Amino acid sequence: MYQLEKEPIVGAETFYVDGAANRETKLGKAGYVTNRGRQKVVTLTDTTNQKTELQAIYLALQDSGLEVNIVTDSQYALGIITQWIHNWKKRGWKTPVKNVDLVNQIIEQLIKKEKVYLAWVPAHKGIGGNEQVDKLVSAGIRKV
Ligand SMILES: CC(=O)NCCc1ccc(O)c(-c2c(O)c(O)c3c(c2O)C(=O)c2c(cc(O)c(C(=O)O)c2C(=O)O)C3=O)c1
Ligand SMILES: [Mn+2]
Ligand SMILES: [Mn+2]
Ligand SMILES: [Zn+2]
Ligand SMILES: [Zn+2]
Repeated sequence: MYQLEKEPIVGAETFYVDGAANRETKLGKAGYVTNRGRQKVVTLTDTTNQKTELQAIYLALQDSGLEVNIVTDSQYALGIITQWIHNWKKRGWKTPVKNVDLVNQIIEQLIKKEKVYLAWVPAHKGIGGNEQVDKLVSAGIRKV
């Protein structure tokens, strides 16, 4: 179906995606910040922390060009997306019911692209891209 890049695409816009949700109210936020002066954040209800991370990747896919670099802190989101790509049309593959709909809409957007670089970085303190989208999605959701 597809195969992602092992290194980021030189020259392409980078999307620092992030998502945050509250367990008690199920309210959440998902968005991104880019290295070309672009940002977005959406408010979500009846969501989970894993659902907000996948939604942030979906927003970066629909708002980017044919070549996109995406930096997430989500090992689940990177894992469940990469495993879907590596195990399509294979024998021992079974789709997880956990967020089956949301991941399916991401794969449909992934195929429409020509070059996608998905990488995981740990959530860190600083002034970099992951730290800016961090404060945007956590505002009013969790204490940082
Ligand atoms: C970092 C820090 O001390 N202060 C900065 C503000 C602050 C305070 C507490 C936080 O918890 C975070 C915080 C984030 O903002 C955030 O976005 C994330 C995490 C965070 O912890 C994760 O932990 C985390 C995240 C994605 C993952 O996929 C995993 C996984 O896949 O396993 C984990 C994991 O926990 O394992 C993730 O996206 C941010
Ligand atoms: Mn995150
Ligand atoms: Mn974060
Ligand atoms: Zn191209
Ligand atoms: Zn950073």
